[PDB]
Amino acid sequence: DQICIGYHANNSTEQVDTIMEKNVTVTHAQDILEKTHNGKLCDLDGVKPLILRDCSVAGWLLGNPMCDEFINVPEWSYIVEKANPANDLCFPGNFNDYEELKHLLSRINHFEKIQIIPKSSWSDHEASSGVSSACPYQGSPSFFRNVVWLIKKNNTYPTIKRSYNNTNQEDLLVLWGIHHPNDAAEQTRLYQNPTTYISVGTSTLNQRLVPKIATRSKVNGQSGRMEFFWTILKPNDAINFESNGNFIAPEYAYKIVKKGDSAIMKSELEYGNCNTKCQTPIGAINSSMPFHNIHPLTIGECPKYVKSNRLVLATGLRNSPLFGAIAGFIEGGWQGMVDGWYGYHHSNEQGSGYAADKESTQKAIDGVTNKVNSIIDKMNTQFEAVGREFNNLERRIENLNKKMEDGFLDVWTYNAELLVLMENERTLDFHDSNVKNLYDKVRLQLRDNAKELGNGCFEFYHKCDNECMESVRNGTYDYPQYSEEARLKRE
Amino acid sequence: DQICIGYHANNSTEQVDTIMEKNVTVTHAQDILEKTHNGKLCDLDGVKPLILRDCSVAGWLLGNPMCDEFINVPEWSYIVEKANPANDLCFPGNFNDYEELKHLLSRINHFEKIQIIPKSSWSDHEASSGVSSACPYQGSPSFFRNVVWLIKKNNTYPTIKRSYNNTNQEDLLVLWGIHHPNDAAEQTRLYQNPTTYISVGTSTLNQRLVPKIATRSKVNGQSGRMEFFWTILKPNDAINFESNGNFIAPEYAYKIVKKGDSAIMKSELEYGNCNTKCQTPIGAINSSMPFHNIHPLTIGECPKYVKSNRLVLATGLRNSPLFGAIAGFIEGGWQGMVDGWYGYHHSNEQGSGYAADKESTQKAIDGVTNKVNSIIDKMNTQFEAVGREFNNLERRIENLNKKMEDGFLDVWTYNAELLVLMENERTLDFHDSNVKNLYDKVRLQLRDNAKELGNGCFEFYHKCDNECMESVRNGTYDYPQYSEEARLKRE
Amino acid sequence: DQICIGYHANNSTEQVDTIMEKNVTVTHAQDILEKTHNGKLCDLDGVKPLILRDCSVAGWLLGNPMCDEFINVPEWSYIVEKANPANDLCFPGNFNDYEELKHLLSRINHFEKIQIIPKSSWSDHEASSGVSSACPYQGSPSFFRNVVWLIKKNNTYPTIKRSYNNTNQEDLLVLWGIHHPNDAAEQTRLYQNPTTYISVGTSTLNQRLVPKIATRSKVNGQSGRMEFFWTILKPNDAINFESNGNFIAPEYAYKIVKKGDSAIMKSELEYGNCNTKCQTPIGAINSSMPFHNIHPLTIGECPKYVKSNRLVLATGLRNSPLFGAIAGFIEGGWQGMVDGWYGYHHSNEQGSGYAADKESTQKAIDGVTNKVNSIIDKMNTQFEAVGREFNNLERRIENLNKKMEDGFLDVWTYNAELLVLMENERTLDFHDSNVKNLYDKVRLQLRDNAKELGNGCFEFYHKCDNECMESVRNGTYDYPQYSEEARLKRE
Ligand SMILES: *[C@@H]1O[C@H](CO)[C@@H](O[C@@H]2O[C@H](CO)[C@@H](O)[C@H](O)[C@H]2NC(C)=O)[C@H](O)[C@H]1NC(C)=O
Ligand SMILES: *[C@@H]1O[C@H](CO)[C@@H](O[C@@H]2O[C@H](CO)[C@@H](O)[C@H](O)[C@H]2NC(C)=O)[C@H](O)[C@H]1NC(C)=O
Ligand SMILES: *[C@@H]1O[C@H](CO)[C@@H](O[C@@H]2O[C@H](CO)[C@@H](O)[C@H](O)[C@H]2NC(C)=O)[C@H](O)[C@H]1NC(C)=O
Ligand SMILES: *[C@@H]1O[C@H](CO)[C@@H](O[C@@H]2O[C@H](CO)[C@@H](O)[C@H](O)[C@H]2NC(C)=O)[C@H](O)[C@H]1NC(C)=O
Ligand SMILES: *[C@@H]1O[C@H](CO)[C@@H](O[C@@H]2O[C@H](CO)[C@@H](O)[C@H](O)[C@H]2NC(C)=O)[C@H](O)[C@H]1NC(C)=O
Ligand SMILES: *[C@@H]1O[C@H](CO)[C@@H](O[C@@H]2O[C@H](CO)[C@@H](O)[C@H](O)[C@H]2NC(C)=O)[C@H](O)[C@H]1NC(C)=O
Ligand SMILES: *[C@@H]1O[C@H](CO)[C@@H](O)[C@H](O)[C@H]1NC(C)=O
Ligand SMILES: *[C@@H]1O[C@H](CO)[C@@H](O)[C@H](O)[C@H]1NC(C)=O
Ligand SMILES: *[C@@H]1O[C@H](CO)[C@@H](O)[C@H](O)[C@H]1NC(C)=O
Ligand SMILES: *[C@@H]1O[C@H](CO)[C@@H](O)[C@H](O)[C@H]1NC(C)=O
Ligand SMILES: *[C@@H]1O[C@H](CO)[C@@H](O)[C@H](O)[C@H]1NC(C)=O
Ligand SMILES: *[C@@H]1O[C@H](CO)[C@@H](O)[C@H](O)[C@H]1NC(C)=O
Ligand SMILES: *[C@@H]1O[C@H](CO)[C@@H](O)[C@H](O)[C@H]1NC(C)=O
Ligand SMILES: *[C@@H]1O[C@H](CO)[C@@H](O)[C@H](O)[C@H]1NC(C)=O
Ligand SMILES: *[C@@H]1O[C@H](CO)[C@@H](O)[C@H](O)[C@H]1NC(C)=O
Ligand SMILES: [Mg+2]
Ligand SMILES: [Mg+2]
Ligand SMILES: [Mg+2]
Ligand SMILES: [Mg+2]
Ligand SMILES: [Mg+2]
Ligand SMILES: [Mg+2]
Ligand SMILES: [Mg+2]
Ligand SMILES: [Mg+2]
Ligand SMILES: [Mg+2]
Ligand SMILES: [Mg+2]
Ligand SMILES: [Mg+2]
Ligand SMILES: [Mg+2]
Repeated sequence: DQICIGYHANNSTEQVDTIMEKNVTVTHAQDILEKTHNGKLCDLDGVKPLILRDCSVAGWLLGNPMCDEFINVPEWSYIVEKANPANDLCFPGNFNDYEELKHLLSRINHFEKIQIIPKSSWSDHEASSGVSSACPYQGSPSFFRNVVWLIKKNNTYPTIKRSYNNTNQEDLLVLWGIHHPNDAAEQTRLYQNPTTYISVGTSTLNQRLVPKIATRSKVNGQSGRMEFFWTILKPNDAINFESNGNFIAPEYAYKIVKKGDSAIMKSELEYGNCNTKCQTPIGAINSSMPFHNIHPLTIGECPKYVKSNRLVLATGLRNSPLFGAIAGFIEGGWQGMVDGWYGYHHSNEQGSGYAADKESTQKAIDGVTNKVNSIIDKMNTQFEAVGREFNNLERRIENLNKKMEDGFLDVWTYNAELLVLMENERTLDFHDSNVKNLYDKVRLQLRDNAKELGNGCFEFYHKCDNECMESVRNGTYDYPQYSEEARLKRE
Repeated sequence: DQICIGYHANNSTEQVDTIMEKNVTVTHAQDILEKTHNGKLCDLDGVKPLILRDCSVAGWLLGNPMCDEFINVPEWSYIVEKANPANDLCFPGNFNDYEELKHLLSRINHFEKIQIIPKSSWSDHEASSGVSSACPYQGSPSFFRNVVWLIKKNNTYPTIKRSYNNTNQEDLLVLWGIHHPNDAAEQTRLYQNPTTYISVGTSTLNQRLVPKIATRSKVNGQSGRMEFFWTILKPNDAINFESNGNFIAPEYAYKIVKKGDSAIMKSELEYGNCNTKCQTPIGAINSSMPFHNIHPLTIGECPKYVKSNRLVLATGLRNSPLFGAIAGFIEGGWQGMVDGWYGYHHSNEQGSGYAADKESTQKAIDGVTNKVNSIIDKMNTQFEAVGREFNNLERRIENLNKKMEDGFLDVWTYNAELLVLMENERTLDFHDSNVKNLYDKVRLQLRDNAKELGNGCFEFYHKCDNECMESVRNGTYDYPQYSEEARLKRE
Repeated sequence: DQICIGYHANNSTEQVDTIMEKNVTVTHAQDILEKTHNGKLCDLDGVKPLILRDCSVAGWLLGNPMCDEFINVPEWSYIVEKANPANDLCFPGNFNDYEELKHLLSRINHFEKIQIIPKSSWSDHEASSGVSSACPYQGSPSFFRNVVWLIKKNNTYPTIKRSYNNTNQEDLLVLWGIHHPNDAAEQTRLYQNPTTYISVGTSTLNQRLVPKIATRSKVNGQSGRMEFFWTILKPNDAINFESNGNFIAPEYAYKIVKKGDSAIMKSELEYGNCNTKCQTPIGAINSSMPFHNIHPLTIGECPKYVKSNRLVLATGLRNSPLFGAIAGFIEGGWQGMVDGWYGYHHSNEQGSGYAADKESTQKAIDGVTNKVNSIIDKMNTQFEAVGREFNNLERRIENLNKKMEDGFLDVWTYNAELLVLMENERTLDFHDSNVKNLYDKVRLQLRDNAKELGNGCFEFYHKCDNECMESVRNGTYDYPQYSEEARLKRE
């Protein structure tokens, strides 16, 4: 008759890592790292993204004629611009403070376009003749639809004095522009005044623009240039224009009607016809994992991003092919014990089999489950990367922003990886200790009533029925009832 | 007669956390996290803060007339500005490079105001008539006291040529300004020259300002604007002004007399009449704790800021209501053992009581104390947040600065929390191991002379007096003297 | 006859630290921290650094006459500028966007200087008379060699219209400048036109400069100023100048011929005549260590920089002068056991000596080696600091960049230090556990055949020859063959 202490083994191949050993096979693991994505741009929680397919943000906001998909645009979840989209400023020039505007856009989900200075209301000043072949609409020359290019009416340009005063209670995005022509010939040909200005004044704005007349290498067919400016107008303020030439004038403005906090993603992808709660520039994520490795930029309810390739937690114990039990004086595990992690095996005149010591198994699974939840949550708060854009003379800042974004990504990846390494090692030792404590509980019930074999087994000197066995498993073993019989069986 | 191994228990309710178990009760803990603050603005190490109550920094430095608390200002420890203080630039306009000046101010504890270009010395140029109702002093119109608004004297404005050359050996903060009027009417009404300039030139400064004359939505009663500029003048340099109108001229300048490295705090609080060595925008800290959770911005000798809500270290052991002793084969602790952490209990014909195994207790308290000091100090060097201000077109930078400040705050909070979790678990196992080692020391002195009971106790076969007991506690137990008697008592 | 379990000890003094104990002596350690440097500026992987000894980058690029070491400059590995180098802009002025250009330079290893607008080709416009004593060449007045100071030819300055169109397929760095004179006298004395401009236009550039004529405190003998500008010209674009005075004109430009990604180091050092694979501003590094503490800025294949003063890993075990063996029931180590870490000592009628239990020793050294490699590599990816420069009105950004660089340096130093502390403690406990497991393997072979002494030793009841000893070391010990003899020897 003999009773044995041992542990669970199965046909698992799941491997884990520790500081001291790589590729150790465990009966049970738990992967915590999402590695796949649908590779599609999807609606975010129903709400469809504004995919400015070939248009740029500038070509959307000024109303490039090739951008007639976006003249009136529904509330979007996130915006998707290409890398080098074709339909940018079609008439050459620059957009002032472009990046700080894109930044404003990251925190806006709805514009309502409204007419503020109607095209007609220019009675002097021909306002239907500012038109260029650089900006063709269906074959014939055109211009940025939300702005009007004023030129001389009957060889005269009376100094303009106009004013708009914000209502709606919303904030209003207004845009305007100045023309830098190619030479004094065109200066007088178009506005006739040899030297002109534009004065824009709100409560917080005081500018005086003046056209830089110069010959320039022509791009897109044009040697002139168009400088554009923007501003946010408070719910009850006046914008107050004045100018005697070269004035590009606002016709339409944007109401900022809902500030719902989104992003501008750079992706070459097209819309994908899906919903998801988590989007990345290269695909969407459907996952309960606490971590992913898909892409640093996300939007939605998302896993924490880390740079690992595998992130697997041990939960079970070292699976047979620090303390003294597992793969120790107990050489291997019991394929035959399925109902628990640690337990007993008995042999006697009647029976032979396995009984898992539950409630020791159960204490183990509570500790492991707590461990895992504590890992999933202790990193609840990791660095979330955001997209920030910089122009060609902000290279220092852009580099600093890069080094910063990346330093945090590296730090959190180290943290996650090393936490999982250290806790895999502690978890395997925890199983080792639970098995050793069970063996040291069985030994000390039997003392001289059985021979301690050395391999986790106790050979009984007296004979031990299934009820005597179960008394040992119970922890209620009457040593004196077998004192006598065992004593005798000693020689 | 029986001797028992066991450990200390008390009536503590202090709880701690580990990775695997939450809310475990220990005989002794040590909280390391400050959670309270006096909620007052106090003198920092005696030195009283400059609380610009309703004034803004700009309204202090240019000398708004409503800011006549700060015309001559004593050395301050730290400065306290409100959020939207009423007494800013009372005559509308803007302050050039405002934030970079506030940044300079963060590293300055004393200004000495000195007159450099006295009001009188304008002999042409009426210098007592630049005055506005926008800036009222006690009912009647006034102006920024440290600067003088020059207007035409007898329908003439001779081009100004003035020069100041720094002495004192200190650095000097000089301020000036230009007026942008509302129309050409007021341009000639005040300076009479239809078109004017200001040229400011030091060794490192070469500027040409020109008034932007334009009609603007009037705020504070004024449709004109006042642009202000500043500069630091080296101890032996010349500032060298020239202008034919619209010149706001420096009368008083600041000597930077002591650069003692402080901050500008944003708080709505009023002075509190206290001293302290650590100040936050929402209250002061009196604490020996290594960490606090009061506020990220501090000044002084301060605890490290973390975002935790509780941060408690285990020092004692699991308190009764991995190795095999505590809450193991030894079911509970001894309320009756007060003089140590681990020890013995004996029963015999004479006595019954507890004796703490000191020097095992003492090795434990040295290890725990070292552990704690190493925790307190290994985080000696955490990220210290500073206040940085940005205007409405630096939103990208401000956001980057936010994400950065916060990423470090999150990383150090994770570090502290997880360090305390891991070391609480190791500390409890350390107590478990000390108890098991004591039991394995007592067993191996007695071998067959006593029956190993299973519950931390040894039932003696031979009889054992208080001196035999103390020989076992000592570690000097003569097995052969009782060989015989015990052998016999075996059956 | 007696067999004993024990462990290795030597005459090592190497100390390590753990969370609970400082200055513990181990048989074997491994320092992982480089602490020395040759204190020299060396060729980086053969490629010699451009050491602009007394010249500044500006004085190199515009061609200060005192900078005639750098008129034609070989491909460099890294650049070395002093702190306040004497030969900067010798004629006073400023260099526009200086820092963003230095930033461009950090990613460039070769310029090829080429003439684009030859000095002769000015036929009107005296182009050999722009010369100043501020910029002396060998006693007599001179000027920036790569740029030409055009002045009036025969009391006339016909408006300049020039154009260069990039070829070579490379990117081209072009430089130019404007003169701000001291008064209208010198304005007409030099260019004769009372009011002048410069218009620079590429595809992406549209500027109109205008000389600010003002009297200024003269430095270096000059009261005038020279503002310089730069730009990168795309491989097929036109730069297109026009101006009627005050024009400093490009003669030579730079081809960006190889973009090999380097740095600009600030050091007062001179070239040192050496090669190395790792350079710091204060010296070079020759080291296999994974970490160094020399300086944060490095270039090459370099160790990770941390701020520690010592970073030593335990590999061996606690060296004699948690589990129950080392410095426990086994009081000390065996100077006499050299061939392994753990082993046996035997005494009998024939022999007396030591036998290391190899393959237990070997399992230990595999685990320790893996531990160390995992430490060396898990921090493969640490923050690499880069040098970034800022001017006197970028103090906020510079401070943010400082706090950021430093926060990462502090975080990685904490990580390394605490990892080494925790793993030193685990490594010593790992040795403790290996010794205890060996003792618990020997005990359980012998059970009653030997008396368990208490000090790691087993006193045999039966007699045990070198072959019986080796059967115990083997793990193949026949208990029944000595059952009888030992039984008898019990009394
Ligand atoms: C234009 O902005 C002005 C302020 O410049 C607004 O003036 C207010 O108008 C309402 C009546 O419509 C009055 O109750 C307030 O007394 C006015 N405030 C001030 C300071 O005068 C005006 O409402 C705005 N008008 C439009 C069409 O936007
Ligand atoms: C502990 O284990 C034993 C049996 O494995 C249970 O003890 C009783 O044993 C006596 C004689 O040994 C029998 O007459 C009883 O019928 C057994 N009772 C039962 C309910 O099995 C004992 O109950 C176990 N303890 C617990 C809590 O289950
Ligand atoms: C004004 O700045 C000038 C330099 O522009 C200073 O000139 C020095 O004056 C002292 C005598 O007072 C002489 O010893 C030095 O030779 C002068 N240096 C130079 C370069 O000329 C002058 O001290 C300053 N004066 C004031 C009142 O501040
Ligand atoms: C170790 O413990 C014992 C007593 O608990 C001390 O040993 C001596 O015991 C003998 C007989 O057992 C007595 O005659 C002595 O008087 C005891 N001496 C003393 C000073 O108590 C022994 O001294 C203890 N060792 C130490 C260092 O205190
Ligand atoms: C100057 O830049 C122009 C474009 O402004 C280049 O023009 C091209 O020249 C080649 C022939 O030399 C032609 O094959 C292309 O058709 C031209 N492109 C265009 C848009 O016209 C020109 O090569 C450049 N010339 C120099 C000397 O750099
Ligand atoms: C295990 O250790 C023993 C000896 O230390 C080796 O066993 C044999 O012992 C018998 C009698 O005890 C001798 O007749 C043999 O000559 C021994 N054989 C050898 C090769 O030494 C035994 O071989 C050892 N096991 C291994 C794998 O080396
Ligand atoms: C196991 O071995 C090495 C790491 O030690 C690795 O190349 C390998 O991929 C790991 N196992 C499998 C099945 O990939
Ligand atoms: C203005 O237009 C009318 C016809 O509409 C014409 O009579 C007149 O001559 C024009 N004025 C000028 C300066 O050309
Ligand atoms: C994606 O997860 C969501 C649960 O939010 C659910 O719509 C769906 O079952 C998952 N898709 C697949 C293929 O499992
Ligand atoms: C103990 O239980 C939970 C955490 O498990 C928490 O809500 C509770 O506050 C903790 N105990 C006390 C006394 O607050
Ligand atoms: C200047 O003032 C005097 C009186 O002080 C007067 O005689 C003279 O006419 C004034 N000059 C002008 C242009 O008004
Ligand atoms: C605050 O701590 C300081 C010691 O620096 C001391 O003035 C004072 O005793 C403490 N205040 C209270 C209420 O304990
Ligand atoms: C050992 O003691 C302290 C740290 O506990 C330190 O001053 C000392 O330098 C360490 N040892 C040596 C040999 O330096
Ligand atoms: C131009 O130079 C020639 C001599 O080279 C001279 O005849 C002529 O007078 C000069 N023109 C002027 C305006 O000085
Ligand atoms: C420096 O290390 C390199 C190996 O890359 C080698 O040239 C040399 O042996 C080392 N120098 C010294 C003094 O050891
Ligand atoms: Mg088993
Ligand atoms: Mg198994
Ligand atoms: Mg696009
Ligand atoms: Mg066994
Ligand atoms: Mg107890
Ligand atoms: Mg207790
Ligand atoms: Mg205030
Ligand atoms: Mg017991
Ligand atoms: Mg030893
Ligand atoms: Mg040793
Ligand atoms: Mg130098
Ligand atoms: Mg022993």
